[PDB]
Amino acid sequence: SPGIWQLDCTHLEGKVILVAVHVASGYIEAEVIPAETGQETAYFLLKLAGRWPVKTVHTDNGSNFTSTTVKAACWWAGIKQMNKELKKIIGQVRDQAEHLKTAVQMAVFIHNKKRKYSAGERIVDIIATDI
Amino acid sequence: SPGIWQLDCTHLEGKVILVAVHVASGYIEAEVIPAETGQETAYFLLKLAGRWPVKTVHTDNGSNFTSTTVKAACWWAGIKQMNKELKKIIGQVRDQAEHLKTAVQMAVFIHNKKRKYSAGERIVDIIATDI
Ligand SMILES: Cc1nc2ccccc2c(-c2ccc3c(c2)CCCO3)c1[C@H](OC(C)(C)C)C(=O)O
Ligand SMILES: Cc1nc2ccccc2c(-c2ccc3c(c2)CCCO3)c1[C@H](OC(C)(C)C)C(=O)O
Ligand SMILES: [Mg+2]
Ligand SMILES: [Mg+2]
Repeated sequence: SPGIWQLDCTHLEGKVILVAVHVASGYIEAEVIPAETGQETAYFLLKLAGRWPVKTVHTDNGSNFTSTTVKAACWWAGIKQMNKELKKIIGQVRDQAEHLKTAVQMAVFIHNKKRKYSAGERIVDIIATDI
Repeated sequence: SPGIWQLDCTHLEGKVILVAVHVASGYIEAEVIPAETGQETAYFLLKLAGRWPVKTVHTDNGSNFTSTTVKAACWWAGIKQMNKELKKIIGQVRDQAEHLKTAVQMAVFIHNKKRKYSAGERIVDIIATDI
């Protein structure tokens, strides 16, 4: 179903990477964050919700969504309640960038553009079809 | 044409807001950045290019794209070479958030979801149709 996303954090090089997966297509977005915090999670959700029609969000760590900040983002935005593949791509491209965050965006790009349609095409098709 | 984006920075409260507009649909993405720098512009482009099929980028300040960092992002990603409306929405929502960056994501959301279809729907339709 088109309005469902999963959100989790992973760790790499002593930093945190927030990873959202659009479950039906396999499309991802990701950001490197200072801290695994309610505030970064909330902020990220607001950005996500402005781009795609986000209806529900799931996570593998339910305590992620406990803060007042997250609940306030989900309320305002109307929302209700690849780790290893991505780390694989990141490791393939890692020597070509100085900052981890650059390598992560490189790996998101590679992941979303790779064919079997690509995840980036699937999301847009799934969402356009649902309009 | 579906692969064309415009990118510019504006200023507000002594901060910089990077604003990308998908020209055919009127869809926007935006981020608050510390400095108007080549590095932030490059990083932003990499993120943008991983989400949408970005073919060409325009700007109102051509010197924006002069750095080695920007040229390197555009090379790697395969890329070639609302200010007032957004500031209007930001001013409408500004008292409801503590940080400017929150208000900016609120205004992006409001802008992309507002009907005459919404910009968020137009982009996905335009892009799906082009696949
Ligand atoms: C600092 C901060 N503190 C809070 C304390 C508890 C109440 C929620 C918040 C939110 C938040 C605020 C507004 C908001 C959304 C989430 C959702 C959108 C409508 O308004 C923020 C915001 O900052 C973060 C997003 C970084 C957490 C803010 O800038 O105001
Ligand atoms: C610090 C930095 N310095 C440079 C000096 C000149 C050469 C380009 C860069 C780039 C850049 C790097 C790789 C890259 C793209 C842009 C495009 C993608 C393929 O690799 C970066 C990157 O950092 C920023 C993105 C913040 C500028 C980096 O992390 O390596
Ligand atoms: Mg997690
Ligand atoms: Mg500018």
